[PDB]
Amino acid sequence: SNDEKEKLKELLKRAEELAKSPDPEDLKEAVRLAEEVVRERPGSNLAKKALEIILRAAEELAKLPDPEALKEAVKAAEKVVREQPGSNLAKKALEIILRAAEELAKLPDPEALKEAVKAAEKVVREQPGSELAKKALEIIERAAEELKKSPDPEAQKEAKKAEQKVREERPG
Repeated sequence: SNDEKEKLKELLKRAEELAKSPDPEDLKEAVRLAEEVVRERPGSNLAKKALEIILRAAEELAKLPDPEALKEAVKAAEKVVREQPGSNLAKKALEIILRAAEELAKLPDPEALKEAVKAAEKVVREQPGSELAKKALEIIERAAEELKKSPDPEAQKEAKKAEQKVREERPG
């Protein structure tokens, strides 16, 4: 249907525009609109173009010291990894995830530190044996080292468990 095709081209046009803005709310909306295109016509050239736009916006959201922006950046980039593994876009997506995790690890809150471990753990499993994986393990260690200072017994248990898997996943 030609009307559907023009509807999705409109979404993509607007997504491209919003991705050019520094405003987090514009960036988040650009991700939403582009993802609608991918959802309606998977595997199409329109959908593949949309993943580039999603990545551009995620790139920008990853820099912000806003925990909500960073979470969105992780979820968005992780979707590019799943859908374009045969493209260099997937590598840039993993680098974006790592940038976001590092940023989360800086935030003064345990829920953010937990999010950093969770994000970096994605990178370990989706690029084992690489420098990205090794850097991700360092972030998990650093974040775990920060969770250690928290008084909560549950956070302290999480930090220990995180440090344990890092050791076992590294060489002797």
